[PDB]
Amino acid sequence: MLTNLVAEPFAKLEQDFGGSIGVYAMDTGSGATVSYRAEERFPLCSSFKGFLAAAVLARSQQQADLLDTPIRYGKNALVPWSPISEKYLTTGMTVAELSAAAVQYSDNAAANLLLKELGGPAGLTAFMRSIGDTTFRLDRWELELNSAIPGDARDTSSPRAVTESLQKLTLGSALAAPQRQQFVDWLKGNTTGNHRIRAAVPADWAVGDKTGTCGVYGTANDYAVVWPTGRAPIVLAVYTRAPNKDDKHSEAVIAAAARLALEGLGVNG
Repeated sequence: MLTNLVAEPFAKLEQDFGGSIGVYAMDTGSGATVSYRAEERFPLCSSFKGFLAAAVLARSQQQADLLDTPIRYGKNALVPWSPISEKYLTTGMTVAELSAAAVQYSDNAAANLLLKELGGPAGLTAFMRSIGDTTFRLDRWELELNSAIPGDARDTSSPRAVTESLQKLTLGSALAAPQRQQFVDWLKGNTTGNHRIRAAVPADWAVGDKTGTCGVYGTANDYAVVWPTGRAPIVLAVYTRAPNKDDKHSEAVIAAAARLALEGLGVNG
């Protein structure tokens, strides 16, 4: 009834891109939604790292000393693209610092260290089940989880489930209030998403996001919570993939899909 009240040209956009685009956007005020391929599975790539940080924050509600716990690691823990943790190899970092690095720099060593704390891919999946997400699955570690193989459900979710879980964790009651705001603040501080959903969001609105880029199969994504001034926040997810292993991803297509989602919701930008 409130889904796709206004049609938008997502099909032309994905055809120009040469792949598939999945979009689910929720106006948390009215409950109106924009939905395009929203229940298809797409690879998470680095976007799981946002949910990883939320799972750590959930654990910190029962373990008050968790976030400030200092974690030492060896050179064997460094994974390609670990821009923060490589600078602290000789000192260690706290759990909170590793969480911020995973969210805000997509730091791979930090992500694997935090996965270990939670009991691996199955432990993160269990956390997502605990907030009512039956779609999300993490199966592998960095970097193997980026293979983005067509038809492979490992390490995937849907745009809809991503948006629904993001809403629960940033605006709903899945986290206690202090942890909720810390999750929001980490997302707001992301550095990797300036050319994705943020490029469609006016500079005078608050926004937090987490990107994903698999490096193959034109596969990349972003999810965000957006606070337009004077109205309720919007939660949205934009995922892409393409049929050929060497197909390139496009940041511009993600930004364009976000613009169409905001237009479909009647959110003036």
